[PDB]
Amino acid sequence: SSVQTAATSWGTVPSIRVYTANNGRITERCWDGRGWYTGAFNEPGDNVSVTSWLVGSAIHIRVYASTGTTTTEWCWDGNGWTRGAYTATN
Ligand SMILES: Cc1c(C)c2c3c4c1OP(=O)(O)Oc1c(C)c(C)c5c(c1C4)Cc1c(c(c(C)c(C)c1OP(=O)(O)O5)OP(=O)(O)O2)C3
Ligand SMILES: Cc1c(C)c2c3c4c1OP(=O)(O)Oc1c(C)c(C)c5c(c1C4)Cc1c(c(c(C)c(C)c1OP(=O)(O)O5)OP(=O)(O)O2)C3
Ligand SMILES: OC[C@@]1(O)OC[C@@H](O)[C@@H](O)[C@@H]1O
Ligand SMILES: OC[C@@]1(O)OC[C@@H](O)[C@@H](O)[C@@H]1O
Repeated sequence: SSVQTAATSWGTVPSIRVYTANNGRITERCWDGRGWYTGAFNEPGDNVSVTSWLVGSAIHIRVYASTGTTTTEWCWDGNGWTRGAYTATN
């Protein structure tokens, strides 16, 4: 009935990323100080969570995308989104 979001931020500008699961697809909206724009993330999922951390000034983002009982981790480390090693307890 309602879309599901996850958000993360870094720095003091700040940079913000908001991930929205709608219709089985997760997309990404970005804020870097001058208006919201669309980011490169696009993966299947009904539910989403996110966390991020800085190494110096480089951001690292991990998005956990779930469909059914399957969760896939997606990794941003500065040069494209790549599948992570995450698997669940099951
Ligand atoms: C795709 C999808 C998601 C992501 C859902 C739900 C449903 C869902 O299937 P959908 O095709 O929408 O079928 C439904 C329809 C047509 C109606 C009228 C429903 C529900 C669903 C079931 C139950 C439902 C759900 C909710 C929430 C917050 C409410 C209020 C809520 O009651 P309400 O809106 O009165 O009743 O959780 P949420 O939307 O996050 O999860 C559960
Ligand atoms: C009107 C306007 C233009 C046409 C600019 C720039 C700025 C600008 O002023 P404004 O946007 O008000 O203030 C800024 C704000 C609020 C932020 C957060 C800025 C920048 C500016 C400065 C710096 C900046 C500029 C860039 C580019 C490509 C980047 C990535 C870029 O770093 P960004 O992460 O955005 O940081 O060049 P651009 O051709 O856009 O030139 C330079
Ligand atoms: O500048 C936008 C961008 O490169 O920021 C890092 C990640 O959020 C990417 O998905 C996104 O496209
Ligand atoms: O560099 C990617 C990676 O090693 O980063 C740390 C964890 O997110 C791992 O699952 C992931 O594969």
